[PDB]
Amino acid sequence: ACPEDWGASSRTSLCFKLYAKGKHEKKTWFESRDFCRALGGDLASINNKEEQQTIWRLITASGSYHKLFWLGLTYGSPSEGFTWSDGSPVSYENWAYGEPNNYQNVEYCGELKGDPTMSWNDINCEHLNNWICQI
Ligand SMILES: OC[C@H]1O[C@H](O)[C@@H](O)[C@@H](O)[C@@H]1O
Ligand SMILES: [Ca+2]
Repeated sequence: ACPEDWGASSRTSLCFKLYAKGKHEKKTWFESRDFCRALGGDLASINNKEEQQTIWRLITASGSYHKLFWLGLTYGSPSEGFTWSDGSPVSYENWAYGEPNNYQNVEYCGELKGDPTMSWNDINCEHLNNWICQI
């Protein structure tokens, strides 16, 4: 069962929470990771298409679209490439077309574009974004 406001009560329920913030309260990737970890969780990993649908439905209920959210995507070693901060394997992927492109060699964190495509992009880790936690 999920904590109240994070999802449903069944044993198979997965728990996510959107953090949409104004520009003075958006966070870098590391700040967002630390925020979710302080609650006992982490930035959201999206391990399969079922979790993608869960998050998309939360976005539809939010009223807003087109917002950029940090996910738990962070580059590891050159041989690893992208990893999830929660340690789970990056098996499922939904990178946007041409991504990750490491544009200008300075993009080591991953963001979700909260549109129907639900696509991922690598971007500068020091950008201030909204974020999604999991527990
Ligand atoms: O702003 C940086 C951002 O610009 C464009 O959208 C693309 O090149 C992306 O791959 C890149 O991450
Ligand atoms: Ca990119």
